Amino acid sequence: SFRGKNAVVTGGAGGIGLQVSKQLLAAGAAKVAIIDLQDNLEEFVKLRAAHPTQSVMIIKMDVANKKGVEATYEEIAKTFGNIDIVVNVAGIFNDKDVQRTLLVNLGGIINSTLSALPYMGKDNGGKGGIVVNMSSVVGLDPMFIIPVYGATKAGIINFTRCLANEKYYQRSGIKFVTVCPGATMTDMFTNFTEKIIFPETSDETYRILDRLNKQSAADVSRCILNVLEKDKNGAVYVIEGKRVYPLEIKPQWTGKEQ
Amino acid sequence: HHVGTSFRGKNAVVTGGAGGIGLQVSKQLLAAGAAKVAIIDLQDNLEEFVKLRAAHPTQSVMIIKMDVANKKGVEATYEEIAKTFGNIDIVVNVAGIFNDKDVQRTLLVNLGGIINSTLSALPYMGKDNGGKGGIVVNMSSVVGLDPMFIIPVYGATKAGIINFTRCLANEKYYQRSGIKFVTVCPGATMTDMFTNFTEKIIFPETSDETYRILDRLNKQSAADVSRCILNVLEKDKNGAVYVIEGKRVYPLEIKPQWTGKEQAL
Ligand SMILES: NC(=O)c1ccc[n+]([C@@H]2O[C@H](COP(=O)([O-])OP(=O)(O)OC[C@H]3O[C@@H](n4cnc5c(N)ncnc54)[C@H](O)[C@@H]3O)[C@@H](O)[C@H]2O)c1
Ligand SMILES: NC(=O)c1ccc[n+]([C@@H]2O[C@H](COP(=O)([O-])OP(=O)(O)OC[C@H]3O[C@@H](n4cnc5c(N)ncnc54)[C@H](O)[C@@H]3O)[C@@H](O)[C@H]2O)c1
Ligand SMILES: [Mg+2]
Ligand SMILES: [Mg+2]
Repeated sequence: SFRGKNAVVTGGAGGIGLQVSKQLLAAGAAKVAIIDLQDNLEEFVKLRAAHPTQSVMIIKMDVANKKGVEATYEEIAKTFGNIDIVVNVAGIFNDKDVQRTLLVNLGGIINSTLSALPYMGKDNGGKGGIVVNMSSVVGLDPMFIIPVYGATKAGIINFTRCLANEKYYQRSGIKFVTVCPGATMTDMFTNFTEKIIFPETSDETYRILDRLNKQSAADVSRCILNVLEKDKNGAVYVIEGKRVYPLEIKPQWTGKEQ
Repeated sequence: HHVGTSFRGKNAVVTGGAGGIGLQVSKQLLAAGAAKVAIIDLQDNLEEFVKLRAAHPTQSVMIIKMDVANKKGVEATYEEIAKTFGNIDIVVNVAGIFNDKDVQRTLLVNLGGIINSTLSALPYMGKDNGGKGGIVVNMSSVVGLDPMFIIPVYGATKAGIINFTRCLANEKYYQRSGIKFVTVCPGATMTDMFTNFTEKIIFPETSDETYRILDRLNKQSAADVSRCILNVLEKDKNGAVYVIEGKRVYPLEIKPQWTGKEQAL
C-alpha cells in the first residue's frame, strides 16, 4: 500500500500531522521524516520502537523559514535518497498575529512544497510522487469569525491547484492534491476566543467549538491516507464527519454587465 | 478638468495610488468630485500630483510614503490621515506586486497589505466608534477566482483577498459598523506590474506559456479598470464580488463550494 515509500510530513509532531505520521508507518511506509517546531521527544522514542524496521527522522524547523526548510529538505534527501510523498499539515490559528499567520500557514505550505520538488521530479532524477496540502472548508466557504486564517486557507487551494497543471505533470510526474477538513478536536483551538480579531464575535465561536468532537485527528488522518490511495492530480477533498467528499470545482457564473 | 458630483464631499484613501490602476482611481475620484483623497504608496509621484492639485484647487490631495506590509506604519499613516481629513468614507486597496520569486514579499505585500489597510481603517469608519460608516474595496484578480498555473504564489494571495473581504461583509459586522466590503477581480491590464514579467516567474520552463497572459494586456487599460471601480462604488452593495474584463463590470453570484450533494469516497 504505502510500503517502500518515503514520506515527509510538516506539522507531524502533533495533532493531525502526528496521526498522519503514525498511520503512514502503520501502513508500512519505509521512511518518514517529520518537520515541526515542537520536539515531542518522548513520543518519537516509542514510535521508533513500534517500527524498528522503518526510519523515523525528526527535524526541528520553522516552516516559515525558507532557507531553513531548503536546508532541512537537503538533509532528508541525503538520508532518504528519494521522496515519494509529502503531506504539508503545519499551521496555526492566531488572527491577532497577521504576519505570523500568513508566513506560517501560507508561506510554510509553499516553502515546503517548493523545496520538495527537486527531489521528487522525473526531471532531476526522481521518480515523481504526490504532495497533499492542508487547507480547510473555510478556504472554500468563508467563515466570518476567522478572516485572516481563512484567507491563508483559500490561498493554499489556489496555490495547489495551479501546480497540478498538465504542463508541470508531464515533466515532473508530481501530483498535487488539496484537503479541506471541517472542525476537528485539536490544540489549534486552544484559547480560540483569545485569538479572534473581533471580540464582539466571541458569542459566535460556539459555531466552531461545539463541532470539535464530530471528528478526530485520527479520523481526518485516515481520510488523508484514503486521499493518497486515490492519487488523483488536481483533486480537492472535503473531510467532514470522518468522511471524504471529492469536490468537482466549477468556475464562477457571471451575471450581465452593469 | 471638470469636477462632477458623484462622490461630492467624500474622503477617500487609495493604497497603490501613485501609479497604474490606483493612480487612475485617485484621478477619477477627484474628477468625480471627491473632497479629499489620500494616497498610500511607496512612491510619491509629486510631478503628477502637483499638477493634479492645481487642477483640483478646492480638493485635498495627500500623499504618504508607506509600505503596506508594515502593520505599525500603516496604522500610523491612518492616524495621520484621520487627523488631517477628519473622517474616512471610502478605502480602495489597490497596492500589490507581481514577483513569485520573492514569496515572503508577495505574501506580506499583496495579502498583508490589504489586511493591514482594511483593519487599520475600520476604527475611523465605523458607526460604533463615531464614524459615519462607509465602503472598502479590495483589489483581487480573476486568477484569484480561477487559478492560473504560471503564477501560483501571486494567485494564492489573490484568492486570499477574496475570502478575507467576503468575511468582513457579514451582517453581524455591518449592523454594528455600517461599513461595506466589496472585492473586484480584474483580468489582464496593461500596467507596470508586467514589466520584466517572465524573469519573475517561478518555473523558467513556463516562460513559453507567458503569452497566455501577455497577449491579453491590450483588452483594457488602467483607466478603464478604474472607471469600472468607481462604478462598483456607486453600486455600494455589501459582500459583492465583481469581475472586470474588456472594460466592463460583471457581478458574480457566488454559490458555496461545499454542499451535501457530494458522495463520500
Ligand atoms: N483542527 C481543525 O479544526 C482543522 C481543520 C481543517 C484544517 N486544519 C489544519 O490543520 C493544521 C493544524 O493542525 P492541527 O489542527 O492538528 O493543530 P495542532 O496544533 O494539533 O498541530 C499543528 C502542528 O503544526 C506544528 N507547527 C505549527 N507551526 C509551525 C511552524 N511554523 N513550523 C513547523 N511546525 C509548525 C505544531 O508544532 C503542531 O504540532 C492547520 O494547517 C489547519 O489549517 C485544522
Ligand atoms: N494589471 C493587471 O493585470 C491586474 C489585474 C488584476 C489585478 N491587478 C492588481 O493591481 C495591483 C497593482 O498593480 P498595477 O497593475 O496597478 O501596476 P503598478 O505596479 O503600476 O501599480 C501598483 C502600485 O502600488 C504601489 N505599491 C506596490 N507595492 C507596494 C507596497 N508594499 N506598499 C505601498 N505601495 C505599493 C506601487 O508603487 C504602484 O504605484 C496589484 O495588486 C494587482 O493584484 C492587476
Ligand atoms: Mg493536537
Ligand atoms: Mg506592481
